[PDB]
Amino acid sequence: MYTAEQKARIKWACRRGMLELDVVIMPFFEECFDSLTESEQDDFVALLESDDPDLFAWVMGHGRCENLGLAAMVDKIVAHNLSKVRLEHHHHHH
Repeated sequence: MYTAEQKARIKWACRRGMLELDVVIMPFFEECFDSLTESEQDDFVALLESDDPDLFAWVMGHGRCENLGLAAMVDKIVAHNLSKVRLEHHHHHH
């Protein structure tokens, strides 16, 4: 299940012009990988070759994602972020 080779593809893809996305993927994958199955990971890696405009809006709480396969892993990401927000809040907006 999965390869370090595949992980390298992720490393190149998370690198956007905004650090917020890269920082919630690079070390988060280390943790979330334990909770992510190949089926989830496939759809995740499929996304990584593009950007996440609508998905970014899910993080801001105003997005649209019809394929809940994508939204599923986003929800799993958000759940981890929520504890940061409740702890010492966040920096981006509010």
